[PDB]
Amino acid sequence: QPAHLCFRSFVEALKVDNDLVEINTPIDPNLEAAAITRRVCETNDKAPLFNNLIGMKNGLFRILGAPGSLRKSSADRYGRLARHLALPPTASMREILDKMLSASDMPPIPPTIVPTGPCKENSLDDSEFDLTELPVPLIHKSDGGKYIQTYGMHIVQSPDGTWTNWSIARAMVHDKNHLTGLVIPPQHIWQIHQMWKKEGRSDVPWALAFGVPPAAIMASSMPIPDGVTEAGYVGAMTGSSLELVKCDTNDLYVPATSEIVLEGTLSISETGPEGPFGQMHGYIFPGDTHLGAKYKVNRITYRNNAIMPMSSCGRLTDETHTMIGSLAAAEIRKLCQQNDLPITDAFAPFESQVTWVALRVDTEKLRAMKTTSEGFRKRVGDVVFNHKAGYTIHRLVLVGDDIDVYEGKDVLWAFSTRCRPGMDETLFEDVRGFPLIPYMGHGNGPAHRGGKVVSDALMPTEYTTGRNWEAADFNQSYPEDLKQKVLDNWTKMGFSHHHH
Amino acid sequence: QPAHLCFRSFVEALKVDNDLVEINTPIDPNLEAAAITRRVCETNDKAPLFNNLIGMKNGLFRILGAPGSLRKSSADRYGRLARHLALPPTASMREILDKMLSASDMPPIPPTIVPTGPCKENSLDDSEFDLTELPVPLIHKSDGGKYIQTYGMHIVQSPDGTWTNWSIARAMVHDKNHLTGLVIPPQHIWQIHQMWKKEGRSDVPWALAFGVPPAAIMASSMPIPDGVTEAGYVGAMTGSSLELVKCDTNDLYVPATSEIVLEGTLSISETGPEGPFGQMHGYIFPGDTHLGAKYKVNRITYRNNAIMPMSSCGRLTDETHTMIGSLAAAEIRKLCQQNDLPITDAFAPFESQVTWVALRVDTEKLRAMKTTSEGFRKRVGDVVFNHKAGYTIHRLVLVGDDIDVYEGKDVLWAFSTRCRPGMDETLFEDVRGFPLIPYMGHGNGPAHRGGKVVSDALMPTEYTTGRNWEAADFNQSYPEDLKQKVLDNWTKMGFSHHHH
Ligand SMILES: Cc1cc2c3c(c1C)C(C)(C)C[C@@H]([C@@H](F)Cc1ccccc1)N3c1c(nc(O)[nH]c1=O)N2C[C@H](O)[C@H](O)[C@H](O)COP(=O)(O)O
Ligand SMILES: Cc1cc2c3c(c1C)C(C)(C)C[C@@H]([C@@H](F)Cc1ccccc1)N3c1c(nc(O)[nH]c1=O)N2C[C@H](O)[C@H](O)[C@H](O)COP(=O)(O)O
Ligand SMILES: [K+]
Ligand SMILES: [K+]
Ligand SMILES: [K+]
Ligand SMILES: [K+]
Ligand SMILES: [Mn+2]
Ligand SMILES: [Mn+2]
Repeated sequence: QPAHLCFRSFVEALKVDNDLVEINTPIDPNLEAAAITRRVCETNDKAPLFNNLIGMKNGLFRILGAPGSLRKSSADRYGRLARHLALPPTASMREILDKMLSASDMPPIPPTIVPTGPCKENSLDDSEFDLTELPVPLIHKSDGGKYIQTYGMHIVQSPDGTWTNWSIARAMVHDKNHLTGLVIPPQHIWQIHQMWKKEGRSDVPWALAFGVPPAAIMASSMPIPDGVTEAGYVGAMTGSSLELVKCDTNDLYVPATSEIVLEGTLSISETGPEGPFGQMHGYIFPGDTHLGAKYKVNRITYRNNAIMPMSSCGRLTDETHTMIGSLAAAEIRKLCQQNDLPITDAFAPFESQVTWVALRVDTEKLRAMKTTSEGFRKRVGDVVFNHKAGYTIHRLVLVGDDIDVYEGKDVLWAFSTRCRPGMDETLFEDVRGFPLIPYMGHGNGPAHRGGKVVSDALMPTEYTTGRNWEAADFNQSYPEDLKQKVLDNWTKMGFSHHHH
Repeated sequence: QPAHLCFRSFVEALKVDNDLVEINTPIDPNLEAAAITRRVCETNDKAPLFNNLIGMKNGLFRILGAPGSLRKSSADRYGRLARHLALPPTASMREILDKMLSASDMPPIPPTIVPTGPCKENSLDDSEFDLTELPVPLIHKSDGGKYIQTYGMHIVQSPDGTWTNWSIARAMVHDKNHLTGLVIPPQHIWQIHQMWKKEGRSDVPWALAFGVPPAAIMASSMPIPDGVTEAGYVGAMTGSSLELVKCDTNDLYVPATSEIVLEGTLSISETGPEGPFGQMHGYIFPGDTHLGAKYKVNRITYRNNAIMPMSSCGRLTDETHTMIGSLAAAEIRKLCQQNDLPITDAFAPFESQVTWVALRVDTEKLRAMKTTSEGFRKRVGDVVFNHKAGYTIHRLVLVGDDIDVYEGKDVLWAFSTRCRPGMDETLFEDVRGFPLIPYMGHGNGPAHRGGKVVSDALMPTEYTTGRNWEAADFNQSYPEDLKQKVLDNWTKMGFSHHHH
């Protein structure tokens, strides 16, 4: 099976890439696995594969940390992500995001049902497993539970059967046969839950699949449109129909090569304590537990020698930055274009803790609109902040064509020098806010509303006659022939490789 | 002479430090010297000493570029600056700024007059020099003149004789015997100029000394208080009285070891074209010339084998960041403390193009004030933005004790996650603005007023009961004994020096 279609093959690919460290001595799931992974993420090291996890029994489970985190070199910085998608390991962010967007104007390729797969190699019924006895990690010392679910895919379907959603949402062990987790608006798992709660007749049939096809977990982390079944979008993106097997205890379908599958229900009535969790902005508020959604597990199926992927998330850089931010930015780029806005590129700078998105403007097109900053900021912010794709993002930074939005240094330069505080900004208080940001849910104002801004880092002539400056930098302040002479004599004179 | 007291000795020190590249083949002052220096500054390379400058005659002149720029290693990042001050080359920013502030509660040590010095080795009267014939650099391709003055010290004295100011302000060659330059409020050269213009009787006696004692050029770049003679402040800082010689054509006094001295007058009546200049925010606006102040040169004196220091300024990182921003931040720290504000540290993040200052708050003291964000932001911003030390700074970011304001990554983290846009900010429109920032002088609003903000990145409990989070990072989310085990087994397991 190809790496992008089979998690087990993806793990091989990381090895082959010299991007894996296999740890075969005993490692404790209580903090140690996550501490090693945290260190990896903070230093862009190789992904850790914990083959000897204290508490692993009967095949459950090994852990792969940092599956979507960064590599140290510039040349293959995003290689782990490229390996989710069959792209060369040197792919740029633009190329990765374009791949993730490509299925948006293709016909879906619906999945293919097969009779069995590796995820059926082992099973545990409802008298044989106990989720408190598995080697579930404690990821951060102050977490409110052991977070089994940081990189699996929840599968729920609308009551009418017409939409099956795949998404990542956190969940922790509640007791031997239940989880609690986040299920919050406007997320699709919440939207589908609401449909079942209005029908009122039953709990939501559910599955949670860990170690799914890498291309599937990327779509699971992306805000593709309402009503769009991720499996068909991934099929179109990859050019292949995904192979799914039916659950044993319900009629949902899971990837055939899933490492571990939980089958059960998401309650339409019950809740239980959930959180706190150290997360994507870099914080944990010890003791802030809240009621979350409650899942009942009826069955586990799993591969021989199953591997659980884990995100040890928090401060830079991990999956909560590389995937959540970048994939939201991709969708925002498309949304803006579909609303006739002259946006060429979008990215969530890591330096902003993926709370900003920088939008690169085609300023030739802007000039033809014959508009002003106030009007344009309002239009952009109305489009983005009124849409689910904009949910996580609290500051949009508009930049002209000279800025590479994938380079945070350049975004910061433009923001700091081209956007006058106050005058060049529009605040949005009557939009949905993202409560997870500390200044929202632990801040001075409403946790769920407002706190958003469009910051215009377009200069005045960019709306009228064109850019009227040159940068005071080596690139722009010296002629080509001089630059090349400098470069060619650099080591000669006495001063100081692309791969490294 | 010690390095901090004599520029010629400072140049030796850089060599000795393996922090100099001597270029002994011909280099063109038309762009080439500045392009090499620009490249140095963008890559934190060794400082260039151009010993064979095309157009050098009769000893005028060699060029040293990048005198106050950064070194590549973390361990001696600020070593060039430390070498201006007799500090170890590993000194921290806190230590450098503390040294620069130390004279603020010491008695001045006034300078000592000596009969001669190296700056008198050669002279050119007013029939022997022509400033258009010297190898003055063109620093950026679009500059409006050849900027002779990027790292010398202007010397002007109040009409009553009681205040002699030393400061850096740019100036370019106008004709054979005149310069034009910036002389703008609230700068001390402007304040003294105004005193002479109100008296109305004569032009301002002036000298411009290049290659002055390094400790003197640091004070020249710092906003020490109105009325304070820099020479006595430097004397106190260094513990020694500076040796000065009298000018030949006026009664001002210049450092004895100055490399090059211009003597003449700053007009109280005349102006001439000045600029544009590629500068500290990273821009040049080709063609934006304005009238500037006009200087007449009557005499040149200089050392044998004189060296002119040059700042090839623009995008990160050069003297306009390391010195202007850091030294302003130092003064702001002191100002805040003298106004009873609980500020421990201040720094202008390079990532903000030195347009922000981050202020670290002693939150124990804040808690005892029993105040609120709105009130505290207003108080801080009134103090800073109403003072000359705050002139260049358009955003103040308040952070708690966990943030190291000298680390831009941490400032950006705090700003992005702890300050709710709008609600947690106070805009200041009725304060002096810094017109050099593009969004000011080339922006949508008044060039000289407003555009300032205090952004409060203190969390709510920091005002009341104390920090209520822990970071989701390796440092804070794992116990000490576990962290140390991870570190001690890191290379063992398979993962990857302080000087490198
Ligand atoms: C890659 C990734 C994604 C998420 C999450 C995680 C990772 C590693 C973690 C490690 C489990 C952390 C959390 C976390 F990142 C939480 C969060 C909540 C809302 C929006 C964005 C982020 N998690 C997650 C969460 N979303 C929650 O609702 N709920 C969640 O708990 N997302 C983001 C989510 O997968 C995307 O927003 C996706 O678009 C959802 O799919 P949908 O468009 O089909 O609803
Ligand atoms: C280190 C340094 C400092 C400056 C300047 C430069 C350097 C390398 C350059 C390369 C010549 C560029 C320019 C430039 F940075 C301009 C500027 C203008 C106002 C405030 C801050 C910065 N320059 C300069 C300028 N000031 C102008 O007015 N006028 C100036 O032209 N400063 C900053 C200045 O030295 C400090 O603001 C200092 O506090 C002034 O001394 P004072 O407090 O005694 O008035
Ligand atoms: K999704
Ligand atoms: K703007
Ligand atoms: K000064
Ligand atoms: K705040
Ligand atoms: Mn969806
Ligand atoms: Mn002064």
